[PDB]
Amino acid sequence: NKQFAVIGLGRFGGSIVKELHRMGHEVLAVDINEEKVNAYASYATHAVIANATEENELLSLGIRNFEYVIVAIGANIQASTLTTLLLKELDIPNIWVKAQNYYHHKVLEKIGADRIIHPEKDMGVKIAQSLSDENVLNY
Amino acid sequence: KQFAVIGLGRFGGSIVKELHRMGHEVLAVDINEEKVNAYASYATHAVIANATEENELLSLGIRNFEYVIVAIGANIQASTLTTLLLKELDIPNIWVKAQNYYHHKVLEKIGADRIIHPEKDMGVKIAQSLSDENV
Amino acid sequence: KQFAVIGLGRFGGSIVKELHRMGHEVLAVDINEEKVNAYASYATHAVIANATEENELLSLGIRNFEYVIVAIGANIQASTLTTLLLKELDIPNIWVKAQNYYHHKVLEKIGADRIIHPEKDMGVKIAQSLSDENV
Amino acid sequence: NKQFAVIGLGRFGGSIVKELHRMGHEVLAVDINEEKVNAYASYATHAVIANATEENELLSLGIRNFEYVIVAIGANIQASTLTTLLLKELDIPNIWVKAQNYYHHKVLEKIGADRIIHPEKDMGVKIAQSLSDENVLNY
Amino acid sequence: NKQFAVIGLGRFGGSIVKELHRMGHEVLAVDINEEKVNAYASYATHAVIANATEENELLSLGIRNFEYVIVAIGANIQASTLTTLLLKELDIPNIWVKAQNYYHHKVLEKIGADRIIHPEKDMGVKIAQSLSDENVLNY
Amino acid sequence: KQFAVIGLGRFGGSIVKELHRMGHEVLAVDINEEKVNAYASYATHAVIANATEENELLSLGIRNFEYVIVAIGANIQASTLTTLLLKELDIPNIWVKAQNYYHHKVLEKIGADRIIHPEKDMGVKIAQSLSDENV
Amino acid sequence: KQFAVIGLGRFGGSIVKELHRMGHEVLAVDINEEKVNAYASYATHAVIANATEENELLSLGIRNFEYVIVAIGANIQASTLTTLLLKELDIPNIWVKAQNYYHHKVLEKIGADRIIHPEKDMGVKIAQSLSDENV
Amino acid sequence: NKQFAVIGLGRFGGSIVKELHRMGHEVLAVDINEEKVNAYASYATHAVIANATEENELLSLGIRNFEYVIVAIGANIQASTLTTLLLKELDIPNIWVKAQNYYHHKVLEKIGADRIIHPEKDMGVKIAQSLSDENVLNY
Ligand SMILES: Nc1ncnc2c1ncn2[C@@H]1O[C@H](COP(=O)(O)OP(=O)(O)O)[C@@H](O)[C@H]1O
Ligand SMILES: Nc1ncnc2c1ncn2[C@@H]1O[C@H](COP(=O)(O)OP(=O)(O)O)[C@@H](O)[C@H]1O
Ligand SMILES: Nc1ncnc2c1ncn2[C@@H]1O[C@H](COP(=O)(O)OP(=O)(O)O)[C@@H](O)[C@H]1O
Ligand SMILES: Nc1ncnc2c1ncn2[C@@H]1O[C@H](COP(=O)(O)OP(=O)(O)O)[C@@H](O)[C@H]1O
Ligand SMILES: Nc1ncnc2c1ncn2[C@@H]1O[C@H](COP(=O)(O)OP(=O)(O)O)[C@@H](O)[C@H]1O
Ligand SMILES: Nc1ncnc2c1ncn2[C@@H]1O[C@H](COP(=O)(O)OP(=O)(O)O)[C@@H](O)[C@H]1O
Ligand SMILES: Nc1ncnc2c1ncn2[C@@H]1O[C@H](COP(=O)(O)OP(=O)(O)O)[C@@H](O)[C@H]1O
Ligand SMILES: Nc1ncnc2c1ncn2[C@@H]1O[C@H](COP(=O)(O)OP(=O)(O)O)[C@@H](O)[C@H]1O
Repeated sequence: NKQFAVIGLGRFGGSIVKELHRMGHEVLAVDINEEKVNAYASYATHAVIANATEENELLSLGIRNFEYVIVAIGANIQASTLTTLLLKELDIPNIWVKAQNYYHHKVLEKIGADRIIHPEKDMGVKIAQSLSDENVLNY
Repeated sequence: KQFAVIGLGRFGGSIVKELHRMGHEVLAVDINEEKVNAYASYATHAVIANATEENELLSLGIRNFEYVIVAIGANIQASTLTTLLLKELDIPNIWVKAQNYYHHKVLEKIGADRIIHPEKDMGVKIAQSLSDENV
Repeated sequence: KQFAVIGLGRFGGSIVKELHRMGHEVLAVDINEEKVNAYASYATHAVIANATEENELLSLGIRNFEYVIVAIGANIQASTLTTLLLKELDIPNIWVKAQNYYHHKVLEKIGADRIIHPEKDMGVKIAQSLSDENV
Repeated sequence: NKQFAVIGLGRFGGSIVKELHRMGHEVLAVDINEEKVNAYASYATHAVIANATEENELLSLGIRNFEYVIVAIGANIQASTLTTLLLKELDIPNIWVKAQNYYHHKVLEKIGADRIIHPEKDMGVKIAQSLSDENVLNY
Repeated sequence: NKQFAVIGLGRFGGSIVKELHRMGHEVLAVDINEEKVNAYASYATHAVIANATEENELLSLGIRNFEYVIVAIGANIQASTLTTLLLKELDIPNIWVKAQNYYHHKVLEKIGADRIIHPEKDMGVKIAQSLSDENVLNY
Repeated sequence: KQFAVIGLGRFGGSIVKELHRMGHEVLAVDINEEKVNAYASYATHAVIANATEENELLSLGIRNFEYVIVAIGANIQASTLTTLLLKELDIPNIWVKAQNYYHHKVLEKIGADRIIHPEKDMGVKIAQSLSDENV
Repeated sequence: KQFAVIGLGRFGGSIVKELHRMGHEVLAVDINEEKVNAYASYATHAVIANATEENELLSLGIRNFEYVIVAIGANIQASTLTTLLLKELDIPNIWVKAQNYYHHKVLEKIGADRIIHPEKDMGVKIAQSLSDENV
Repeated sequence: NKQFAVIGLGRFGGSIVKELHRMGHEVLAVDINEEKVNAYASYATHAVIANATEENELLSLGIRNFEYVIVAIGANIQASTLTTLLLKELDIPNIWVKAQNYYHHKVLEKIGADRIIHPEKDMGVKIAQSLSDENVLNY
């Protein structure tokens, strides 16, 4: 109960919502855009329309009660940092954030983010790893 | 054995740097010299080249590699043309980063052996990373 | 015998109108209803459809046509994906308007039987039209 | 001698220059951009860098001495109409102009253009014709 | 009856409508924008909302029946030239047009405009004249 | 007798050229050298100067003119400041081109003896020009 | 005694809120209703009005105030016209926020008793605030 | 010696540099733009051209040795927050920052800024105070 919450349902965020659901996990999916919230209705325990930067909507959401909260806001560094800021204020156990660039990463580190994700770069490392496995582990 | 990465953006450059760290040799290539220089220290050989040019593909020796990764980004046309050419050279394993849905669809019909979607794929990784929290 | 034009822009719509004037039957198709209506009076059948969707391609019956013209413009990805699909249906003659050089290059390797370049092609027409001045 | 002149060396204009050259015809190729003029050096009797809207450069060019002058200016209705305007003033026997749209066509008709070309539409008719030939002429 | 018609009710056009009305003249005021048409309701015999570039609306307007028609379209060279083009087709006795610049002037001359107005420059001459009068006519 | 035009745009330059044609002497001034040169042949003296600078106004000798025309355009602030300064120098006749309604309103309270509105004013001219058709 | 603030931006609204906190009565005014509402709870009376309109200035009763602050921002013309009008009403103290140098220059010649430059002025405050560190 | 440093020489920053100088205080003035640095040459002990967001240039500057450092970067929230971030890393005793808006303020609070300045609002309070003084203190 109330273990995972994902804010920002783009390619990255919506993808963790789907995988979680597939794995049988309950998940809180949120976005400011309603068309996005309706797109993940069949995958989330609860899919709410909310502005993550709004300190009150965060309360109506009950976000203070989640062990992990993922901020997957995309090309909006401000909404992303602001949200992570409020989350850190609600003392959320684990806040993971998708970073847009170096600058964003630098502020997130000090803003409270426990883990920063750089999709492009990070996948680059995992692809390198798969390549190595193909030969090293020989297969 | 052989590894070749075409397109040294955040995705492509990252795989070159990782392969290097993991003690692997890698051919790094990009049409932009500035990109090639940024990864020269990580690749066995870093070469400036337009991957859509067959002649540049041959002077490159790309046909001799076991795995070639197409990491072209925004230039979707170059990406699909490049993988079309690599397919003609019968490269054993051609992996391509997909820009979008239509792109993925052409790539699968074009001969891409593996199609990568950084955002989506990383998303699944994070979900699985999230579960392991109680493993 | 059968003629099918996908993409009713200036180029595509024009060919539909001409075929009609020349007493030929033609299937007109476009993803945009507004475009489909604009040529409804010129085609035997004008249908709204996304040419990249295999199911819409089948409910359309496109596989039964002798000549299919892909006149998608700016959406280069839809254009190449659409011709890739038509090729799977073994359409006898698939003619495609090329947006640019890379586009032409993928199209030729993809199975386009004829590649049209309005600007260039019309340019040759005008030159030949210019000479005839003294013929 | 001095039969054809092409102003505007884009896909359309450069293409008539090439075809003319292939057919053994002498041609005057002009453009305001030097990189364009250098690209058609091996196809034109003479390739000059000039602003077709400049009334003087038109004289230095000797354009008044050509039977046919093609205005192949692209996405610049103003430069296109202006040029055709000056050409009509020099009393050029035949002025052909590539039109961008309906509006452009309407002004060109009254401005002096003897023939208006709409590449996209016009090629559409010729493609229809080729299709008909495939079946009608049976081949 | 049906002597003057003004198309384009901006500062320039609306001003001739007002002056005409003050002088006791009947005037046809037209504009595509309704807020403009409503602003000159108390000054024009008839104030209609119409697109001057639309060949049909020009007929519904009855513009073919006016001795003078003023095209006072502003920063829209295309709508301005297009309108003057249609007007010249309806064989209007006198078509006066406000020109935006040199290019516009050049096309209007050939498009049919009987008189071209350049507010800024033209007023400049009249101001020079007033200055001269102050001293020469001594007053 | 003395005439001075500040701001050589279409409006201001035009009055300088007309005064010249009418055999009158005129001081032409503008902050932009390019504008000053364009009218150098029409003015007795064409000087580059920022009309808002009192010192440049004095080295100019503007205070000795009977009529000074402020034809600054878009820079409404410079326009009103310039006329404020000319008023301090008690110039007998200061005529100013108004950019808009608020501008006209400040100018009248500031000391502008005549406020010109090219668009509106020309509009009245045309209406009167229209009537004379049957005079 | 009487205080009137025209223009409820960050600067103007702030002074209204402070005066309120300090137990002072204040007339808040702005052409934008949304701005007027935002400060309705802080002013004795918050009124929507265009400060450039003499009639709205009279129905407002502005002429009865000892201090009137013009805090119009970007609309420099409204700002100078408004202070020009207040000067006609002989308001004892008219303080105006200056947008820039030319603005300050017109304002001083127009009758502004005090000209405020938030950025500059606050800058001096901080410097003096910095020194006091060792006082 | 090395007491005050001001980064960003706009209206706000340049103004504290001037006042400090007038009061006989030594001050370090810095900006990325050279024309700005040259404008405050006669007011600062030292006026250097540097990118405050560059971690190295901050070292060449010797900023680690100042009791107070003012970040007066204007309409560039990113450069402003980034700089304050590096400054907080160098453990500067007092970092004051000009905030552009609420969002900026919120990040600065957590980023390390010891004092946040909102020129417009803050001056508003001081103006209110001057008004009160006029009457209350009666003068
Ligand atoms: N303040 C916010 N609160 C909640 N969700 C937001 C907020 N701002 C943006 N979002 C959502 O986060 C997502 C942005 O991630 P993004 O990568 O841009 O989507 P995509 O990958 O499809 O382009 C969008 O679905 C957007 O609606
Ligand atoms: N035809 C081509 N041949 C070789 N490299 C190319 C070609 N087209 C694009 N590239 C390279 O592929 C890379 C794509 O990464 P990209 O996503 O566009 O930049 P980024 O990852 O920083 O956002 C670029 O560095 C680009 O120079
Ligand atoms: N996937 C698709 N399936 C069917 N039609 C499409 C598809 N994508 C684009 N089109 C249509 O192809 C036409 C291309 O003509 P276009 O050049 O883009 O407009 P225009 O010729 O006026 O400049 C458009 O009318 C567009 O709606
Ligand atoms: N005033 C001018 N005089 C001469 N040439 C011009 C003028 N204006 C534009 N051109 C040229 O006409 C051509 C425009 O045709 P265009 O279709 O835009 O080129 P492309 O097909 O490659 O996009 C360009 O080569 C341009 O430099
Ligand atoms: N096609 C058109 N048909 C009729 N009126 C038009 C057309 N296009 C523009 N107008 C009108 O002509 C006027 C433009 O003159 P303008 O100078 O731009 O107004 P203003 O002086 O207030 O800026 C506007 O009132 C506009 O609505
Ligand atoms: N402070 C000033 N002192 C002197 N001249 C000025 C000042 N400010 C602007 N000007 C000049 O006044 C002229 C105004 O004419 P303008 O309307 O702005 O250009 P245009 O008439 O071509 O549209 C410009 O040439 C400008 O350089
Ligand atoms: N003519 C006017 N009469 C009364 N109030 C006005 C007038 N013009 C502008 N204002 C008001 O003055 C205020 C100026 O503050 P401003 O700086 O423009 O916004 P902000 O302080 O948020 O940046 C605005 O709220 C505006 O509505
Ligand atoms: N990264 C940076 N490092 C140092 N100085 C900077 C940096 N970014 C901006 N600045 C400077 O800070 C100042 C911005 O303050 P600003 O308010 O915009 O100036 P102004 O008040 O004249 O508009 C400018 O002088 C700018 O050059």
